[PDB]
Amino acid sequence: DPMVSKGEELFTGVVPILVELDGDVNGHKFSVSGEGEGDATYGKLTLKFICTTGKLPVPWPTLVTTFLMCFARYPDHMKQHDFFKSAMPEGYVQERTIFFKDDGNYKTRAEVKFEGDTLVNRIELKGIDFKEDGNILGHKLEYNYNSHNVYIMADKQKNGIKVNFKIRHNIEDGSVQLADHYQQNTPIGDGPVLLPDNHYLSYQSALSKDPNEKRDHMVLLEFVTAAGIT
Repeated sequence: DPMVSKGEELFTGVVPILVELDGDVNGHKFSVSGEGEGDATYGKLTLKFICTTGKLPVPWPTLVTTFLMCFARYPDHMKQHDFFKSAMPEGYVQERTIFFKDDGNYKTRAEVKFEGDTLVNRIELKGIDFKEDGNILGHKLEYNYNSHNVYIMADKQKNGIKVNFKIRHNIEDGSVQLADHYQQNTPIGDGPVLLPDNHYLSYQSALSKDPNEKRDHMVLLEFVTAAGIT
């Protein structure tokens, strides 16, 4: 299928990644840069993020979903359903509202696209209505991350997809902070894309620290596989 081929040739081996985030949460401004690489054959991403502005005013875990679905591994039988690679190289927009239960919300806009050989994710994040001593501004979330599925449906009126899911962030007392994610993606180009049957992406994420890094940062290892079509 030459449409499938185009995504294949773009993603074949290891692809370098650059992420840039400008953020404002309740007027706490911050920027983050990330670098690493992805190998969509294995659904594997390795990234390190750095707050270039000093202290990150929110927990690193609350930014993981914001900081590359084009690196998911689609099983061979599901390649007709891979919207994300289909939109490349021109790319797609990914927009979210993320509602932290009993606290504020993030609103994000990203563009994901190639800049030469490099796969880039440029993000603007605005958070509003946060509690200054709540879980997020009060830094009460554990530095870890649970596995979740992400359910994808076509958004056919918009030549795009719609994605809905819940993340449960562990809080230091043992409870959980729900982050309800609403998401929409649309192609940046005027070219055609693959519109998928309902399916999901299974995410595993592992957070660590670079023992030689003094700045405020996060090392993220993520495995992403599509499923849910036999």
